[PDB]
Amino acid sequence: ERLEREHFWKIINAFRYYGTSMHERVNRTERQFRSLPANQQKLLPQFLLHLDKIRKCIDHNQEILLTIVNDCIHMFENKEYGEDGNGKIMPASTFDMDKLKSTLKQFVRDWSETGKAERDACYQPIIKEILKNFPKERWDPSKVNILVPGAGLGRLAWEIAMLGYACQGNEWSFFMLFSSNFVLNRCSEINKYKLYPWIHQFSNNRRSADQIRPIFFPDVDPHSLPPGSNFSMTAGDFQEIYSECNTWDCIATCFFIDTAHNVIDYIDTIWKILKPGGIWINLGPLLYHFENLANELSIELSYEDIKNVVLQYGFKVEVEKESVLSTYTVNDLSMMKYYYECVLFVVRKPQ
Amino acid sequence: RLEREHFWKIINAFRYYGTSMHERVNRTERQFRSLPANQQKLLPQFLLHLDKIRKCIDHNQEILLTIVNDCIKIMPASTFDMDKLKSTLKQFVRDWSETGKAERDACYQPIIKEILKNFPKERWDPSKVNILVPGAGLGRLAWEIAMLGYACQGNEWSFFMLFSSNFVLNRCSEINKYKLYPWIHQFSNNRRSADQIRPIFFPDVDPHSLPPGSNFSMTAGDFQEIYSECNTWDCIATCFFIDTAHNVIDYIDTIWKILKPGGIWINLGPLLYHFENLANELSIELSYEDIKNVVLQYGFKVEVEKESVLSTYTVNDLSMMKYYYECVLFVVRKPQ
Ligand SMILES: C[S@@+](CC[C@H](N)C(=O)[O-])C[C@H]1O[C@@H](n2cnc3c(N)ncnc32)[C@H](O)[C@@H]1O
Ligand SMILES: C[S@@+](CC[C@H](N)C(=O)[O-])C[C@H]1O[C@@H](n2cnc3c(N)ncnc32)[C@H](O)[C@@H]1O
Ligand SMILES: [Ca+2]
Ligand SMILES: [Ca+2]
Repeated sequence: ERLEREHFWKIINAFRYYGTSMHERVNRTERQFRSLPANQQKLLPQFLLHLDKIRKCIDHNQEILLTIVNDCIHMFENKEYGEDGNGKIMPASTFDMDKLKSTLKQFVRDWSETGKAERDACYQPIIKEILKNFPKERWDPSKVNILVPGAGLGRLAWEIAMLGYACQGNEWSFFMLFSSNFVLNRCSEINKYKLYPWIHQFSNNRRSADQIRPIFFPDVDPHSLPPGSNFSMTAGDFQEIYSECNTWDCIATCFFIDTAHNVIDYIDTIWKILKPGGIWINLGPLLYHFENLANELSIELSYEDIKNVVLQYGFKVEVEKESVLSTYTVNDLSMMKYYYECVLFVVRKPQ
Repeated sequence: RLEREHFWKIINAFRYYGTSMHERVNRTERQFRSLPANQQKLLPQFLLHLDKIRKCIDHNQEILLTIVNDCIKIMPASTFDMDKLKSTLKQFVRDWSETGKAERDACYQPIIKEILKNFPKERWDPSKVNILVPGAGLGRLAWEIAMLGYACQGNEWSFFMLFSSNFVLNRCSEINKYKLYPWIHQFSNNRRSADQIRPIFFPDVDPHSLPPGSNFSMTAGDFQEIYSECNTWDCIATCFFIDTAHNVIDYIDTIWKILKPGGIWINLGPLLYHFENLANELSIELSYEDIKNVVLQYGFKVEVEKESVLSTYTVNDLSMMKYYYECVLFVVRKPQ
């Protein structure tokens, strides 16, 4: 696990490098603008001032990321990771800078009022299926064990625990784990924090102000879980952490199964660790994460093939809805938006 | 000259399509065969389906070869050029297939309606109205404009597009004679395995059905270099085009220059700046608000402005993931 230590400080270092990276991007824009003919520059007399506002938004974002860094460096479970790693002050990769940008957007989806419409489209259908299958009239929710793999910043798992179910989120990415630890443990005052999740988008802006607008978080107090709640989060590969068979009443995957190198392996795990009679609720598209990465296994299945594999495992299909429309960390003011026609299904492991 | 080097570079890319795509399928096949036998047995049609993909690749390569030959050793083309090739196949859906009609109706019909409103027969002899369509892609919009009787010229920079528009516009008459498989490179977000290999047919109309006395033409080259004669055009119609500029202010300058006094510029599209993420390329990314302020300072008069014109671009209607654009539509007039 010396390589996990190496990976830990690599991610810490990426968090610390955000401002350097983004300030370079803005300096390229200023350089290019300053090389235009003077008369064209005079057509845009607020352009340089707007770059200054972007730079302030960058500094603010960097301040949020250093707060997360400060939080996770001083966590007891992270003492096994060491002093400061190498004596390396190293630049971070662009691949990690892209993950940082996505992580900032994830705050919108999971912990901002701005993301409520997205959560209503993705999380509420899952929560409703849970209420349908484990209704309060017949089930003590505190004895129903629900696992949420790839929980991201944890809002879905948290919402399930708010209803009283014994809910565990699981997440492999340090970007998400550092950030959700910060939100779930430290952000105990509604909308106290702010970030600028769209400053990286220079294209498709209707108004220049849209790029620098803030989002506030958290929209709920994460510590309003009532007494008797049972909420937890685990760190690691879903496929390695969960080895006990016949354990879970429910597994809820939301925009997750297409993260697999091999989705058949996910299906195999979910079958093994569900209790007889347990259910797997899935909602999401099929954007295979490793498809366009060299030296990475990626088995890309159509939804039709996924359902055929699920049926051959012995699962029984109880709910299937195609074309469940949603966005994912959408920028509502952008002139370009991605939409997903997700499939929702509920399948049961036979008793 | 180095333009003939660039020419043969694109010819070679057309000829490398099958090689590049068969290698992609090889990686999927190798990875599937790497799986444990018990997992491969769950999917007894998987390898046969790759074989259908390979047939569709071969059929696409035949089409590309008739395009290249009806335009007149194989070296590895760049990943950058194969992506442009894949996009060109998709462009056939948008411009010359019935599949693309809903897209054309959302993007092309608003432009044509503004042309009809601004050059009505009660005022204009249409055959003397000169309309320019920069970045005409495969030519459908410019062709529709010429079908109304106006003197319309399309202009296109990309050899991928020019080779293909030449094939469609000059060697196609029989409706739906040809088919392509524009979706075979999409392995993600498929509802049904059959959706990846489904065909589209083109052309949905006969391009040689232009009326008598028509005036339709296409030029090859950089819009900003080819059009130097001032005060020439009655109308310039830009559709998903102005975000292709290194510096959109230069496009605005050219449009101002070559419009006649009283002529109009019709624009519809988003602002996805082509060079934003390309290393060592100039890219001035303006908000729409800033583009409007440049247009106002040039002296254009704003006659029409609609934001949030909703459209897709070479959408795969069966895909589980789709891109939507909230386009701006405007019509501005160079004062008389
Ligand atoms: C597209 S995000 C979805 C996040 C969240 N479920 C939501 O809908 O907002 C998928 C998440 O799964 C995580 N992930 C991918 N593979 C994983 C694995 N093998 N084990 C645990 N988490 C994984 C990624 O880090 C990412 O946070
Ligand atoms: C996004 S496509 C739009 C095609 C077509 N107008 C449509 O709406 O379907 C933009 C087109 O402009 C072309 N283009 C980019 N820069 C150009 C230039 N400077 N001169 C001429 N064409 C250009 C590209 O090759 C491409 O075909
Ligand atoms: Ca300054
Ligand atoms: Ca509190």
